[PDB]
Amino acid sequence: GSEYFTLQIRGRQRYELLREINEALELKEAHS
Amino acid sequence: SEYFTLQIRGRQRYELLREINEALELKEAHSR
Amino acid sequence: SEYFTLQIRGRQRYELLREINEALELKEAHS
Amino acid sequence: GSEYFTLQIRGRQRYELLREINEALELKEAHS
Repeated sequence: GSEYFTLQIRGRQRYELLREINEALELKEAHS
Repeated sequence: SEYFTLQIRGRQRYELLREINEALELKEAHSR
Repeated sequence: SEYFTLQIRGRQRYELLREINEALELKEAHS
Repeated sequence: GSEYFTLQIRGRQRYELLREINEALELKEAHS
């Protein structure tokens, strides 16, 4: 789809955790 | 600036990551 | 029947998923 | 060989979600 959303994540460590999951899910969707 | 912006493609993934973020925040709030 | 064993490769991913799992369990308890 | 770690996850929907995230992270790592 063409819809983008933003989430404000408190703290660098939590951001990197969620960023990694987000990127991984995006990559998996692209590869499916 | 204590919050970092996560850009997410798709509403389902947004809702998932929002739910996880909320759970992580609650876990932090309850940490000893 | 409600428990499943998640098989994970590597300590880093284990710690990430363990943290999320614990946080989801806590959110459930407070829902 | 790989070093496996295990987590006990309560609930099939939660298990399948965390399994999906786990698999996506594995894919992202494999893709470098």
